[PDB]
Amino acid sequence: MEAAHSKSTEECLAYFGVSETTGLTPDQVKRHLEKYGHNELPAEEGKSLWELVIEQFEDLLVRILLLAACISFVLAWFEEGEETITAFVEPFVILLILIANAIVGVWQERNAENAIEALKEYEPEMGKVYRADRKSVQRIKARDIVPGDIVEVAVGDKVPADIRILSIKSTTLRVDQSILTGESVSVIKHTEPVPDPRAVNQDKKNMLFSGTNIAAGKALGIVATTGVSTEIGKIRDQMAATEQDKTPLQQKLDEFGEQLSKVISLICVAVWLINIGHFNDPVHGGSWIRGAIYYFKIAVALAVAAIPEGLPAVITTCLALGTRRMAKKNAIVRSLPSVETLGCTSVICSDKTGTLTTNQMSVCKMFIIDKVDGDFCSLNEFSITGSTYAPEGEVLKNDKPIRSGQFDGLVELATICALCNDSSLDFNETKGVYEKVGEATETALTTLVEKMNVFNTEVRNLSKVERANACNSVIRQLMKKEFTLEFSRDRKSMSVYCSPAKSSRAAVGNKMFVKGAPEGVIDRCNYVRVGTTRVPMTGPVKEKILSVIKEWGTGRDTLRCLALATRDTPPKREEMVLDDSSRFMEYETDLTFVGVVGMLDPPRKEVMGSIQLCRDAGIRVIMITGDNKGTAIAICRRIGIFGENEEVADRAYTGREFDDLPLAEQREACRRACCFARVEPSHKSKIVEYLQSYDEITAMTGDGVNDAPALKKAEIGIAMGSGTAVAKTASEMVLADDNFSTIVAAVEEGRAIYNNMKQFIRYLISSNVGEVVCIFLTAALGLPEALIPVQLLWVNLVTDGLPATALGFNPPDLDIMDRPPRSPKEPLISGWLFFRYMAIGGYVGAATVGAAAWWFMYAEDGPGVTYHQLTHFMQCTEDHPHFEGLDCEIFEAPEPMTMALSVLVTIEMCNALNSLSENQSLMRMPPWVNIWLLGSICLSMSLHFLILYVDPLPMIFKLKALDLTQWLMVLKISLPVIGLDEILKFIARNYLEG
Amino acid sequence: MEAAHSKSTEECLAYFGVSETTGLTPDQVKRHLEKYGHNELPAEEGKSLWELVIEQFEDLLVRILLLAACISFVLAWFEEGEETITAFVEPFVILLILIANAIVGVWQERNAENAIEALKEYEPEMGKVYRADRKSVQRIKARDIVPGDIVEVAVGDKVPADIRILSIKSTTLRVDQSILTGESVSVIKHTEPVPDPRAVNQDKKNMLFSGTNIAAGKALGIVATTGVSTEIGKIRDQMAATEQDKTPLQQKLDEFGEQLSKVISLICVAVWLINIGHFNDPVHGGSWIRGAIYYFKIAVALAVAAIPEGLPAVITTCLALGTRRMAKKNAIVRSLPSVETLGCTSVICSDKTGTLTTNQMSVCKMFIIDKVDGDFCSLNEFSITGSTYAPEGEVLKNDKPIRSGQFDGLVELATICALCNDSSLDFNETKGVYEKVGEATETALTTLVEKMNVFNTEVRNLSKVERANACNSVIRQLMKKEFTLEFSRDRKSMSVYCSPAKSSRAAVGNKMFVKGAPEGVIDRCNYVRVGTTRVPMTGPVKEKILSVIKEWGTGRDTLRCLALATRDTPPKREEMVLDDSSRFMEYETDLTFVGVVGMLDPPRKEVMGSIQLCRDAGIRVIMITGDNKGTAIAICRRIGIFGENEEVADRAYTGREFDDLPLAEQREACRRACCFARVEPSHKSKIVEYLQSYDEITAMTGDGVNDAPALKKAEIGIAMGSGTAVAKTASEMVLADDNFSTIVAAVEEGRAIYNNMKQFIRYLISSNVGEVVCIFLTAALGLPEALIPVQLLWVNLVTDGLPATALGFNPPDLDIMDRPPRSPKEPLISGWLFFRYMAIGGYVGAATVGAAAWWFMYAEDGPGVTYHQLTHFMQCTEDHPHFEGLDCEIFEAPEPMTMALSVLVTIEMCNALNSLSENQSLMRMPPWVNIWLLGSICLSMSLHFLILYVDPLPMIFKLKALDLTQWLMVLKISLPVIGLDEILKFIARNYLEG
Ligand SMILES: [Ca+2]
Ligand SMILES: [Ca+2]
Ligand SMILES: [Ca+2]
Ligand SMILES: [Ca+2]
Ligand code: NA
Ligand code: NA
Repeated sequence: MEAAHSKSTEECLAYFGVSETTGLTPDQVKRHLEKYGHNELPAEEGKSLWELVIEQFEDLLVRILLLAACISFVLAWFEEGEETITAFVEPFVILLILIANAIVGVWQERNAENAIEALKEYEPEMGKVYRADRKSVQRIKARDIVPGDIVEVAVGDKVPADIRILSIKSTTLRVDQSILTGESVSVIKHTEPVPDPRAVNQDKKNMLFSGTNIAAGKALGIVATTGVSTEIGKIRDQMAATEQDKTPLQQKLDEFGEQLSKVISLICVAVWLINIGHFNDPVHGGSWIRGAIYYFKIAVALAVAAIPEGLPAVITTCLALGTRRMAKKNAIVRSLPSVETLGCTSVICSDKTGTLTTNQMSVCKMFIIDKVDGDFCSLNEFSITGSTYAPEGEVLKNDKPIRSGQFDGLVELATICALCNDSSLDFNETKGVYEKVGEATETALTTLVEKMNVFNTEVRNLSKVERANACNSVIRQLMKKEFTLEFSRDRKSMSVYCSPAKSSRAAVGNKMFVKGAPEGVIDRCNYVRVGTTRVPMTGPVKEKILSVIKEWGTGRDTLRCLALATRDTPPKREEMVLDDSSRFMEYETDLTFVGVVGMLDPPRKEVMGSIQLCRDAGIRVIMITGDNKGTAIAICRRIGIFGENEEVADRAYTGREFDDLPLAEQREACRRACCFARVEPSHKSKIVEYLQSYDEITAMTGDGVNDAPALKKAEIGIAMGSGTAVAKTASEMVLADDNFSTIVAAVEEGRAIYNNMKQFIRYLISSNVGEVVCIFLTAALGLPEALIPVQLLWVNLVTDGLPATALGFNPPDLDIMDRPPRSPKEPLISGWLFFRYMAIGGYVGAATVGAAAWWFMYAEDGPGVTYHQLTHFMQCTEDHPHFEGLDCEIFEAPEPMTMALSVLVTIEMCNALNSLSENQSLMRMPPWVNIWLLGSICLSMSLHFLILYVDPLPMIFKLKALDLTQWLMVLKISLPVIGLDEILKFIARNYLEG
Repeated sequence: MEAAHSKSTEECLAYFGVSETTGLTPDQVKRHLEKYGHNELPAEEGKSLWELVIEQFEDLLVRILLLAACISFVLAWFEEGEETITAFVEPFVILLILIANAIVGVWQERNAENAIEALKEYEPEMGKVYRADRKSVQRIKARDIVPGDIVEVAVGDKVPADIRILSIKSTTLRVDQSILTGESVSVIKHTEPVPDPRAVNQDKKNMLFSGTNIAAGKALGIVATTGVSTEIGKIRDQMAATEQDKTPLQQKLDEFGEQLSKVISLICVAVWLINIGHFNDPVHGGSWIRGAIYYFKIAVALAVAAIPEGLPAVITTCLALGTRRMAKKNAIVRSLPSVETLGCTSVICSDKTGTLTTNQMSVCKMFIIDKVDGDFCSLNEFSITGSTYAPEGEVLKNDKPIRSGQFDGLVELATICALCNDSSLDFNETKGVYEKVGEATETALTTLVEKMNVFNTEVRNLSKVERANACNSVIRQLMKKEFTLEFSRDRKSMSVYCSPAKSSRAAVGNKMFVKGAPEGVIDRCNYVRVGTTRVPMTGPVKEKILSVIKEWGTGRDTLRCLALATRDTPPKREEMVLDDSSRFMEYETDLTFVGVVGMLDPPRKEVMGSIQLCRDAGIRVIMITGDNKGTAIAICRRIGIFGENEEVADRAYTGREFDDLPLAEQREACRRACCFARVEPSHKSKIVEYLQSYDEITAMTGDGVNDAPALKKAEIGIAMGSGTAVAKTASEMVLADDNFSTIVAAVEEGRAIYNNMKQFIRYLISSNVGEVVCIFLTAALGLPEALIPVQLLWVNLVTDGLPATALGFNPPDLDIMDRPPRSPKEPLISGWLFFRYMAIGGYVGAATVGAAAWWFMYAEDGPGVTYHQLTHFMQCTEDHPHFEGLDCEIFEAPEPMTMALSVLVTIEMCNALNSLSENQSLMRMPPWVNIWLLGSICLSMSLHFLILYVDPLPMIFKLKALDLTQWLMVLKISLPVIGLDEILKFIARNYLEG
């Protein structure tokens, strides 16, 4: 259904044979999902610069190599000597091991795409539509919204698909189409036919357009077009394929991959040029062409092993999987590139109400006069858990929960905080939260009595709809409120003339319960209560209570202390004036003290951790608050941003003081601020700009229309769930919680994937470094080349493949969020790490030929033992009076080859353990942190073992099984990759950081 | 232990710490078997001329082909188009299907060597040696006789290993060393030290030498040397490796294999030259080098399939396995080449006593006067089964067995043939046969009474040692022999004065039982017996009995008729002269008739079949007999060599009449003779020579010393078991039975393997013929080449491999021994068969592209249907207004390729059924004759099916699964290989033979 604008509210609906007040059937939803695809853009090709120069380069290596194996193969049939078996075997295995690589490489890749599919269950839904399944509007992915369904559209919403305006439901229907038509003034629409078919978006003021914003109103409609069929999609088609927007890492990796097109080809082509003096040896029949083919294999097969492969897909597995865990704890990050920015964001300019604080008012502590003797008193405090109007909370004592019932005062305390309350609690069947029924400061008195559950009403098996008011609606049936003296500036307090419920007696148990502010009330409290008795309010006692009330408003808490009181013997109502607020000061004097609570707007759950944890990781946090300069600061000292005692009157800000200062002060002050109180709605952008002009990376949260401007500008703009969709469009991350903490749970994750990437390669590079110098070293001095092409391929399958895959399945390093951030322009390899790269290589390659040389040279319980010169070994037949009871041929045997190639594989395995944590010890991050690695190891052990102790199998790779006595030398020479690397950690972690 | 001649009977034995009267231990027998190998020559290399030019030629084809697949493979990475999958797959499969050939080829070969091992259980043993296991001499293979054991050595024996003469056991010890030292006079040895170490065989007249003959005597000794350590072995070392003695077939096969180095390379190199106009087509990207590589694969991969492979080992499996069955029924043929001569031997100059006849005398029929009325009589005959002195025989009546007891006459008949008998039967515990105890003509009277078992003694559970004389030793206790009138020329008869055993009465039951020749006795028979009574011997009755006696000596039987008689009332012994032979004619007159038997020297078991069966197969048989001219002929008319009535007095021979005739008569007469009576011991050679000068192939049997000269000269000299080892050396086949029949059971087998060889290839050639023209035909006319290299390899694995293997596991054709012999110079392929070769090919190749062409052309229930021109198909894009609703690309689809290649495989399978019998119909030799073929078929069906209906698998070979409707067309086009070939049989079998 195209251009449904030419068509009115009847000819439209009937197109898909469907009535607005019903929608489309599930079978139909299928067909349109099948015939029009999804409501999204096409799949862009992720062909990297590494994929061209490295991945496929290998895919040439493996083939020309093989080609060569069939060159020499073919000439074998023309050899006059002995009909061989092992040479004949080679090309078979050549092919049969390279296929094993494909059993690995493609499998890693499939898990990659499986992981991306996994994410497709968390991708944020912002599209309310009417369907046939439910008799009510349903949530659904924007892409998944087929063209035909009655898309619902409200204040601030983002229109996912091209909707023909069917029925206008608000009084007006305007649409901010600044994204396309272009104007910061929205436009009035209507629901009628636009007869002329050829026109511009402007003149179609009877339809929503996919990607436009809702400035105001609410309507309904029908989807004309989706995906590429979209109007903006036809414009966005230009930006789709033709582009050049690689991220910084995506420029490193490949400048890091293309430099290896130099290294690899260079070194290995040189591994040919170095063996020029071995192109007419008798091992190759003294043939000047049959040799050069073989030393074509040595270089190339060493290359294959040298080339790190599987990276493109591994970072997919890593990145994606990390975005899964980000998504799981409500860090909703769409664009995967957003992690690379998410992980270096060193600043978090976030919001307060709903993000740093729960909004929901909550009573902290509250106390009763515990003992009164000698005009002196001890107080009885009771902290309440939780922070919400949901009664999900429990009273305390010294951080030890106890039943308020055990204290008679609290049983009066709640009676005042349940009766003396012109407000209530409610549960929401549609939403599922507890929302206040009145004013929050008074809602907190509903909250509290419920939590305490003084008289212990049975609520464990009582309904949500009864729980929100379980205790209160019991307290209410024990007493009566006869008339309320409303809260009065005069006395900074309220009161209620109560009385015993279900009564027969007239003036026998009426209790004028007061409530409100400290002094105002305490100045009218002449008696003190203890348990169920009374005693004259004393000097030092008064001063104890009021000093402790001074305490909470003094301390970092800053709990709004609210005194509560009782008049014992109330006066006659007939006598009492009922209609003049100023009479109440005579009607509220001479009270009996009961208690004084401390209540506040608490912080959001697990922020108090997510505030210190980030300061450690080199993150500069800022609140964008609405409270006044003073009171905003009190909230930022309540949490942790400011400390109890630490002068900061240079750092707090309000709009007055912000537009005053000269441009530079507005910049200079901004690189050192924490709190933006009463901040005008345009300030947010100017801040960002300034913060950015300090190379600092922003993390703005948002919600109401006028946040997009900042969010779009910042690097990771965030949005609120209850915040509109205009903002979830302009953002990079959507806090599906609203919380500051969930942003942290995101930066901390997005960082983790960065540390796993820097290891997955650290293993490959360092390990494969040694492998090539493992031919240089021996070829330099004269030592034998204790390898053959297949053995060089063997090292590639064993080491580069599966343990590599397990390095991308790693937990978080201990020091995930203590270390400073990466400034995005800092390269992929650092000097000390670059040494650490070649250092680790230096050794794992030196151990390899070592183990081979140890056999010929200083052998234990073995044949030969020639500790003297092994360099000019090719002159052994020239001068034979040097050896002592051993043939010159001995060095062509598979015994040393076994050892070294066994040490080559053995040592790179524990090199992954090293690579488990970039900086934390094997004691600190043991091998069992990663079970997926400890599996990868044993596997290859089975495999590598398997090709030693299966008759024909070793014969294939030219090896020999080893006695117990010999597999011990493997440990003494392989373990040192632990001690070696572990020493590296000690230098970086202590001297280079910390 | 070398040169044990320098050492006497003490210093010798002690060498191996062993005492002559004990020998060597089983553990020692191990060690010497291990340290000195076997007592035989080395293993000669069977490297054929086909192995050089065909087997290994293929082993080059498969490699340069593969090489090519990695040439084009490598350039794929440099192709600008689309990243393919199926081309990338190819080289993998290339290697992976050629390996499948090796799963076949080598497996056929292993069964080959397993079969040869199987024969090593039947190889004839001629070496009696003293060992520790048994306290007596043991039989053992000559090769298996280690050096050390006390080798026993008798009259005529062949000394297997170098024996030091320890203890001379005969009165003299001579040794015929004509084979080495050289002299037809043997040499006296002794048992003492030959002090001078350097000397010639002659001067060591104290030792046996391996390969020399025993002229006379018997001794014992100790083995100095074995195998190459032998003296003749050191001389035979010259004849071992360096030689040139290929058999006629072995010259055909390879002149037949090297001609295919022309055919194969030629045709297939031409299959490249014909596609020169396809080296710049868009299918190959218009590239002038990328194409030529592919049409290198078409030719070569067609070659591979063309080359018949597995033949060298199959003929091993066939030949060997046939030699197994030859060995099983006692045709002991050593040299495997001896079959190739065994199968064309069209003459069988064999022996009589022990070979054509059982030697053992045997009574045929025998009769009683059944009725006597009116001077006339009817006779009651009783044929006896078997032919041996072993009582393994049963009486008959009209070829219906009945108990002689039911006839009273026979109960007297045996009484005369048990009592009147100066001879007996015996069993041999050491040998296990029944050997006579007296003269055979009289032994037959022991034999007979036992067989009859008249009075029915319980013998079913009586010992062998009691059975040989079970009845007789019962008859003997019913009567008494008082004195024997010995057999007398006078009366041509013997008699015994009997009497009732355990008697008290004197002249009351004495019975003078006579025995002997017809007339002599019957002329003294005045009474006749019937049942238990008497009646005067009559004229016509007498003449009935004597005419019937005239009958058996007249008929081809020629049974020595021997009349038996009884004197009822004997005269007084006191009166009777006891000491004058001439008195017995008065003492034997007036007898009572009882019966007259017919007895003879019967033929050997299953000769009467093996005489007619061979005359059919074009075999000219001759007896070398000792009987006189007349009586020798009677034996050769008794069997079948001569017919009842057929004048042959021109064809029978005796030595008198043989050395008389002039050389040419001795030649001219010899190409037409059957019986050589009283033949001087040198005649045998002169015969051979003459028979050979008629291009005829001899099959001389032998036994006594002076047979080797003939046997060595003849083509398949044979030997007797009981015949000495001098003869088992000079022979080519050893009759482990002695029988003429077992020679037949050998020629008939040795022939069978010849017919199986001529089919195993008939399948390959004919089938693979069509395959190559299957590219010529279509390339000639312009049709598409409905194949690709892998498909050409597929045909080679499916068809050439396993069904081929099953063609060598075939039963005997109905017409195994009716058809004439192959004269050894007649080639491997005959004109009509050569047509039949290309005829069958002509069609099985024409069916293949047919089925492909039927798809494009005249299709049923299929897409396309272009019955018009398909030749200039490459001009379809040039001129596109010709097609009707189909793309020009349609012809590159896998649909026709599937069909044809499916017909290519389908039709060659039933081509093996054809090949089951060279000339006998599917009705005559149904497919279920060979279960090993009917297995081979289903297998490949599973395989071929499997690569159509397994998603990726067909995609690999570029094929498509077929609907039921389509696998029906396969039958209608494949079955005709039956009807086609079956018509060939009808022409050859009837018009060209029969
Ligand atoms: Ca690699
Ligand atoms: Ca590696
Ligand atoms: Ca073949
Ligand atoms: Ca074939
Ligand atoms: Na942004
Ligand atoms: Na011979």
